[PDB]
Amino acid sequence: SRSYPCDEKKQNDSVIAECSNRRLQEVPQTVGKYVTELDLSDNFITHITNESFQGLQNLTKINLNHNPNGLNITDGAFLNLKNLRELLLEDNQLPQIPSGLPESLTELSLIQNNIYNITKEGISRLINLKNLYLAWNCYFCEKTNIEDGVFETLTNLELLSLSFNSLSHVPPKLPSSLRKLFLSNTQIKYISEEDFKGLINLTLLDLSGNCPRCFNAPFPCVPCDGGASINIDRFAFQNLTQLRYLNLSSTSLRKINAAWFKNMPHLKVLDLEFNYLVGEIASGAFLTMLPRLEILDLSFNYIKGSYPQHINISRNFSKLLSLRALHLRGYVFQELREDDFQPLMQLPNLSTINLGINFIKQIDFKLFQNFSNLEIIYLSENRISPLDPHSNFYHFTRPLIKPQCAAYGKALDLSLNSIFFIGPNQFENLPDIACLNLSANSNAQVLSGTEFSAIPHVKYLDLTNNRLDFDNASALTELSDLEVLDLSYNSHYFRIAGVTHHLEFIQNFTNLKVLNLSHNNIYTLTKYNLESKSLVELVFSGNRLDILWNRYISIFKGLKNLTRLDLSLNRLKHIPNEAFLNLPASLTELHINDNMLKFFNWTLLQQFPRLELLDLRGNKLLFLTDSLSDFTSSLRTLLLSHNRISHLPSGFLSVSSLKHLDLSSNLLKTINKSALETKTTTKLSMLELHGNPFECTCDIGDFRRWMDEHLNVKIPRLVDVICASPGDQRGKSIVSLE
Ligand SMILES: *[C@@H]1O[C@H](CO)[C@@H](O[C@@H]2O[C@H](CO)[C@@H](O[C@@H]3O[C@H](CO[C@H]4O[C@H](CO)[C@@H](O)[C@H](O)[C@@H]4O)[C@@H](O)[C@H](O[C@H]4O[C@H](CO)[C@@H](O)[C@H](O)[C@@H]4O)[C@@H]3O)[C@H](O)[C@H]2NC(C)=O)[C@H](O)[C@H]1NC(C)=O
Ligand SMILES: *[C@@H]1O[C@H](CO)[C@@H](O[C@@H]2O[C@H](CO)[C@@H](O[C@@H]3O[C@H](CO[C@H]4O[C@H](CO)[C@@H](O)[C@H](O)[C@@H]4O)[C@@H](O)[C@H](O[C@H]4O[C@H](CO)[C@@H](O)[C@H](O)[C@@H]4O)[C@@H]3O)[C@H](O)[C@H]2NC(C)=O)[C@H](O)[C@H]1NC(C)=O
Ligand SMILES: *[C@@H]1O[C@H](CO)[C@@H](O[C@@H]2O[C@H](CO)[C@@H](O[C@@H]3O[C@H](CO)[C@@H](O)[C@H](O)[C@@H]3O)[C@H](O)[C@H]2NC(C)=O)[C@H](O)[C@H]1NC(C)=O
Ligand SMILES: *[C@@H]1O[C@H](CO)[C@@H](O)[C@H](O)[C@H]1NC(C)=O
Ligand SMILES: *[C@@H]1O[C@H](CO)[C@@H](O)[C@H](O)[C@H]1NC(C)=O
Ligand SMILES: *[C@@H]1O[C@H](CO)[C@@H](O)[C@H](O)[C@H]1NC(C)=O
Ligand SMILES: *[C@@H]1O[C@H](CO)[C@@H](O)[C@H](O)[C@H]1NC(C)=O
Ligand SMILES: *[C@@H]1O[C@H](CO)[C@@H](O)[C@H](O)[C@H]1NC(C)=O
Ligand SMILES: *[C@@H]1O[C@H](CO)[C@@H](O)[C@H](O)[C@H]1NC(C)=O
Repeated sequence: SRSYPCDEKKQNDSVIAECSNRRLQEVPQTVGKYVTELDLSDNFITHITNESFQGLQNLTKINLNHNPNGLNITDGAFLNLKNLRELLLEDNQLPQIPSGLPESLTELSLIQNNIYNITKEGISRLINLKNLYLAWNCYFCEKTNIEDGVFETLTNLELLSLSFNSLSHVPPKLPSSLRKLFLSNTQIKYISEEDFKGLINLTLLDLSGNCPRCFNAPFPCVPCDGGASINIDRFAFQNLTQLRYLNLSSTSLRKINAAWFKNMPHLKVLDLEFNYLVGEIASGAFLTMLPRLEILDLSFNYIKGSYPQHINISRNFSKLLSLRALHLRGYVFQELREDDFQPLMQLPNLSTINLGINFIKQIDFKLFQNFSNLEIIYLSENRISPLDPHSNFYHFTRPLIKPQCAAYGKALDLSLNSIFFIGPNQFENLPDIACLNLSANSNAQVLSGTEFSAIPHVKYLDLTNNRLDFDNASALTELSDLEVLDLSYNSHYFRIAGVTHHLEFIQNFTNLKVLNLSHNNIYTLTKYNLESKSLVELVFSGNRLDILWNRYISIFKGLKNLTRLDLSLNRLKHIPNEAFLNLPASLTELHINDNMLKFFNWTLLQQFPRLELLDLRGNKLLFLTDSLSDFTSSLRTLLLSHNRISHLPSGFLSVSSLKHLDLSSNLLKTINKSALETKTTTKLSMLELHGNPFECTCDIGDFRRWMDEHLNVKIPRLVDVICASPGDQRGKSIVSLE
């Protein structure tokens, strides 16, 4: 009773089927009639008829995106499905909206299609529709033909997205129940008082990309004639009292009318990126009309040809009492003084200040102490010196600073700047910084224990992509509370023959939990051993453990409390038995992937009683031990993908703790009865076997019966478990055979 070709999983008593990216020519008739959600996306399906979903009467959600990776849908093909609530038909090259859609539809997505006419024959009958997506249809068809009153009968429509279409004007006769109206990149150059007549429950309005400021856009960008901006009438948003989100990004706006926000007391998010509002930032009457605004974005509003000495922030900025995040990227100015940010120091909830990509040469860092609740100071891509159609295409939605860093406390990001060395006055007059990012600064500082004395409570320090010298035993030891140190891609700049690398600084830390020394080109150590009582995770990938491997046999033996160790990309051909035995016994996860290991001594796993995860992927191993149970009694996950293993030993499954065995992309031709003969019951939950040259002859029948007898062992990617021989069964799955 194993499902094929879908990976069926019971989620909240509703069986879902994941049949995506499986190279399916047609809709499969081998799907259980009890499934509710079906995902047939990224397949080569070309035709949809009224017999495709025959028998599956409990289908509440159908996904047919990117088919074929156009789609021919007959009239009333989905009409038989009386329980269909969600239908996704994105990127299907549909010329028109499918006629005969079921009335029980609540969410319809027709994004990235060739739909030029929005007619009543395919839309008006769908009165239960709550969400309607019609983006990227008549994008770059001179204009989208919207039938007058096509959305009138949809009295339950809460979301209408007509983005990236040649609309030219807001469609009239829209339902009053509309909560979110998306009109981004719609060529609507004029907004009138009558355009949004009866939208009293409208909480979101997106009018971005209309008369745009072309700044490295991922989609075509054509500005309005004569540098014109979007023409919004004085009383256009006078009836939208419940507006919370207003997106006016890339609208070439030069002046903001404060009268727009007179009847908008709940406006929480205002987007004004890619405009020409430098004058509005300096005076702005509209700043007094936004008392409940929490997110304000005025990024990339710079004036061409000018690089002002200071940022001109209006005193009216003090009237944004609810402000939490201020985004001011791309303003482009030379210096930030304490007096420039005076109208922001009294805002009680302002926790995020985004000043990235501003080319600031010097900052008066004492001004940050003047703030009350600052938690994120993002200053990346500046000049500080020593001492997807479902995406937000204008606002930076991803976390400015990594969540694992910001969780420790006050976060300051000084990455991609001109701090080529840590000056003596580098961090003076700074708040109590708990997260610091000095990444990609070409920093060649010879660390000695005094550089971070002004900010000694840094718990997460990111020093990636620099030329730092940390050979001194006192390096970084002034950060007594340091928990996470990131030194990835650190190329030493002052290498001493009998000194580099000297990792003695690590043992001084009483609370260092995670150390990342990846891609540091560590081929020699000098006190050669690494010791630490608090270290839990060490990343030593992209180093030269092959050159090191008898002075470096017990290299990580002193890390008595280490649970995670990454030894990938070290060019290891053969790990010495004495060196492997001297690895920390406390290890729970060991990653020796992407190396060149020809042999692995499985007997050595006896000295690691807590080892649950063993990663040996991307290697050249040919043999497996026939008595793995005699060496381990805790190994829950064993990853051996992309190896040269051609035979599974007798009783390899007969280790009890093993719940995940990955033998994909190997050289296994067949799984014989000796390897499957288990007297004791196995506890395996997942067995990956795709990418193997299986012989689909009578020899594979023994393993075929084991798959039917053991339905608890989930085998993923059944369509990728391909037979190499014979010519008749070549290409077919091992589950589809006599
Ligand atoms: C102009 O400005 C407006 C306002 O900021 C932007 O509107 C946002 O647009 C994006 C993209 O269309 C919306 O993002 C999507 O939201 C969906 C709903 O999420 C909410 O609800 C769930 C619970 O149902 C919560 O868990 C969640 O926190 C939210 O509160 C998500 O389902 C979407 O997720 C899917 O897509 C993303 C991106 O591919 C994936 O990363 C996810 O894994 C997932 O597959 C997505 O997040 C956003 O909600 C809109 N805001 C509002 C308030 O509606 C405009 O986009 C912007 N215009 C332009 C052109 O930039
Ligand atoms: C230098 O080395 C360090 C240490 O290895 C790296 O930092 C770690 O990077 C990994 C990712 O490579 C981080 O792990 C990820 O954490 C995410 C957030 O975790 C929170 O949420 C989960 C629940 O979702 C909680 O359990 C957890 O406690 C946190 O609250 C997760 O979302 C990620 O999960 C995804 O990947 C894993 C596989 O890795 C899947 O199993 C998941 O299903 C999911 O897809 C992931 O776990 C880790 O947190 C980082 N540690 C620190 C200390 O920051 C550096 O990135 C590295 N530097 C460079 C330049 O490479
Ligand atoms: C410290 O600062 C550096 C530099 O700003 C941070 O590195 C940056 O991290 C982000 C997020 O991981 C990367 O963005 C992503 O890049 C990929 C590839 O281009 C893209 O596909 C994603 O959509 C996204 O934009 C960014 O490239 C990377 N920058 C560099 C130069 O490597 C780092 O994360 C910061 N560290 C902490 C602790 O916050
Ligand atoms: C649909 O689900 C119900 C249980 O919710 C079940 O009784 C019924 O037989 C199912 N019908 C089909 C056709 O699967
Ligand atoms: C600040 O945020 C809290 C919620 O975190 C809220 O209760 C409070 O009213 C906000 N203060 C102001 C002045 O907006
Ligand atoms: C805060 O800034 C004001 C000037 O804007 C200054 O007089 C005051 O001393 C500063 N206080 C601190 C603690 O930085
Ligand atoms: C190493 O650091 C200590 C402590 O700051 C310092 O006294 C010493 O001079 C440094 N060593 C070298 C070689 O600079
Ligand atoms: C091991 O590491 C954890 C996390 O850093 C720490 O809390 C614990 O005290 C350490 N245990 C010993 C015995 O050193
Ligand atoms: C494993 O290592 C031990 C020494 O620790 C050695 O005696 C044994 O022969 C090795 N086994 C293999 C298969 O190399």
